[PDB]
Amino acid sequence: MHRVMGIETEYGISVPHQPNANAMAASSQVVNAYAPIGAPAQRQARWDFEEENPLRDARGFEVARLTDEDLGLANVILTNGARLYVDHAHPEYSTPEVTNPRDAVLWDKAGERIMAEAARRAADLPMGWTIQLYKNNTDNKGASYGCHENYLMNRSTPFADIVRHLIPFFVTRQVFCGAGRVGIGADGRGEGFQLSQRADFFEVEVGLETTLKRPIINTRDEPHADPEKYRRLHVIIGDANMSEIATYLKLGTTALVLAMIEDGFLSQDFSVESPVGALRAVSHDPTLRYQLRLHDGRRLTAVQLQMEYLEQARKYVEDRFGTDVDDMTRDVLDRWETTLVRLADDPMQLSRDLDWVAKLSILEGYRQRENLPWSAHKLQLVDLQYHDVRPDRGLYNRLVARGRMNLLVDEAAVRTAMHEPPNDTRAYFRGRCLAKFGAEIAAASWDSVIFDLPGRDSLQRVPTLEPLRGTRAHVGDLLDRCRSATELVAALTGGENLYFQ
Repeated sequence: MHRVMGIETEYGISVPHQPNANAMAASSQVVNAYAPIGAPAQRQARWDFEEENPLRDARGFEVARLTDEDLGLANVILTNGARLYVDHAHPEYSTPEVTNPRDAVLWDKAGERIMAEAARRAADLPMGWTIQLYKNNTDNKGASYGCHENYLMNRSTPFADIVRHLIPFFVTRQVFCGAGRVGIGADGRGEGFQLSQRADFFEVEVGLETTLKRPIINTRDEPHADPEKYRRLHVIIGDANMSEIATYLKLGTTALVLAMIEDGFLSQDFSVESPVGALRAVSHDPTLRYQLRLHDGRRLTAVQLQMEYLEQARKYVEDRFGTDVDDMTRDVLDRWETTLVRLADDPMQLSRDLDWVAKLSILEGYRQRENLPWSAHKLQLVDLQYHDVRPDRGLYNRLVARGRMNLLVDEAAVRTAMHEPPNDTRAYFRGRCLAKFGAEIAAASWDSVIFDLPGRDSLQRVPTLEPLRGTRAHVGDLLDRCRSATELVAALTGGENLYFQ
């Protein structure tokens, strides 16, 4: 599997003992508490959806003309290639560019560790606050926050085909991607458990908005790459996942569907009547019996429709690659199929793999011990605890501490990924430059690193416009042998020994 992708996760935030506490200021404290470990972001170090914050232009870039803390402007580039910032009045982590779902899992998991460490550091600074962070999507006050996925696609792929084949897939993906939620409806006052945190907050099929009138297919399309060649697919429908298996399947199955769409492989029409209604109805039935209504009149459970996408993906891979299928593609297909088979038989068999199942198992334990109905406030507390970033307080983290969840990566790899970038994207160059040459870097962003060389009047901008250049294979040996940023820049700007970047 090889496709540029990423995850941007907005974290829930709470400052105990401070009623109505300024979430913007708390979020700035979290980000600023980790700033010593990275470098300032340039003005353009922004995703398009950051337009929905104070004091920005149409691109999310800060404009001129209240303190910057109360405005949530803090924006830091990390040595692992990630970015840490404030969005929608919450701390947000954007992974480095990665090329496959296992690396997405790894650097996204490092983000949870970075958030936990940032909150710990914020408390230690003088006048600093004690701050709790949650990797979930709702605050139980009718508010929702986003876990965004980005996938780099060919600009020539017809958008109408992207929409028509992705909607039924996104309506049903929650059977394995959902994180679970206690309470039904946006206000959470309806009684019961549902598969997804986000489903109740969606209103339309296709649209540009992200923080209101939310669409199943968001149309923001601006890539961190040449827009003539590439489209960014920006997905906002998914819950933040704790389980590594859930995040892996979320990104990996979506990437396989995108490959089928780009190659024109799908001839079926999986269109669903009233997809927003179906999104909610699937979420609200954790017994997995609800049968969607397809436009052609077929009736299929969400699991059954996912199985139709799986069957197409297997045929696509067999026809395109034959017996030269790469290990990760084979693994995603096998885990997708096994998960769907087990979901149809007994979802509770998946408690080591899926967030909503692991969470439901904990909640049912409380219901059995204490004779609690679904409306009991304690169950909403337990729902939230599942997502706490602290290693001893988050319930997912306590399951992992006991070896009770399946993992794709080990903790030593997660710790390394807090500070070292992926090797196969431009995040390598960016992260390694910040680590080795940080003394001579003024700022960085997805598109360039800005060097300040002693004895040179002007700052030196090194562009990094292509996400698949500047990898370890391209520049690792050069970075190893250079002793200063002056030597590095002289090599990169030389016309005889060319570095294509």
